[PDB]
Amino acid sequence: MVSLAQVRGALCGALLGDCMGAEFEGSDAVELPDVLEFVRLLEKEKKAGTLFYTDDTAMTRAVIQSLIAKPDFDEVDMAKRFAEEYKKEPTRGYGAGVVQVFKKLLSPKYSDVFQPAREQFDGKGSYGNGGAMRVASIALAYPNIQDVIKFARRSAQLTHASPLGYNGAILQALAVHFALQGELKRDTFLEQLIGEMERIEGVKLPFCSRLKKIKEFLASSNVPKADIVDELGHGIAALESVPTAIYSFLHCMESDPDIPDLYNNLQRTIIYSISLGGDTDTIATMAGAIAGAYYGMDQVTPSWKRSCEAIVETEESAVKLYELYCKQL
Ligand SMILES: [Mg+2]
Repeated sequence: MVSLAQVRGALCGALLGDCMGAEFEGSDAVELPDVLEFVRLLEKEKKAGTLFYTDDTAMTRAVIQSLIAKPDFDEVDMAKRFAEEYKKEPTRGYGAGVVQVFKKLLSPKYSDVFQPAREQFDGKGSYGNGGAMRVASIALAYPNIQDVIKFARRSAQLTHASPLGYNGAILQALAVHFALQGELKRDTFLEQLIGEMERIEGVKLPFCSRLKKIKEFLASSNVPKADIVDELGHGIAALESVPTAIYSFLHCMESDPDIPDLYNNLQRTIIYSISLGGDTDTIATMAGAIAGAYYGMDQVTPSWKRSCEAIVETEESAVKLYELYCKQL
């Protein structure tokens, strides 16, 4: 049985990843000393809540409020919350055309809540990671894997209608789902994900191909960050960020010689994620969600979490998601 510590851990890990990754976003190369300096300063900062969250958390909050209000999953409700959240705080960091989806949802001219997303990228749909960045809560609320898959997909399709976008969301949700189930071995976890993605996807199995590359990298020694960036990616594309977040989580189950030992696994996961550069708040928010689900609140340290905008509201929302989970059993 999943614990409240795991549900809260996952949401706080997501929040930490967003808030701490945000300042580094877009850096083609990050200097790890800069990340470690930032962490040391953060820990000494007298004022609380100085790190603002981005679109990743804004949309996460909307997902959660929808699930709490409509526990059987209501995509119409969820789309409305996405669009209303954007309208309230439009400058949180939305990109890759996604605001056109919200503007169409807000207009009276669209009645099918999936149609705006289908029109993106000249009718091909978005393959960005915005579906995946906000999906962890689906795995926290719904214990049944079939529900996780179908609701991860539908929640993602509200904005991301390309199979790369929505299958990236499914993969992220599945990573959280399997991380909740207890102590894991890396290869077994990867086979769990590969087995599901083979069926879901089946160039033909792009996520499966990246997961197999992860397995190869974990079996290798001394893997430079540059090889991870080159082969898995650090981009806004779901295919170039969801596997990278999974790799970051699995890598950080063990010590990293470049990250001081005083950091716990979850802290290491966030630091390592950010150190890969690129889309740092989304890769760290996704890796942090998985790590939080796995290690729980015990590794969410006071000095880190107090730095984040909306930490109190996040911790409270976990209790309501946990209640949903319990009702599902
Ligand atoms: Mg963001």
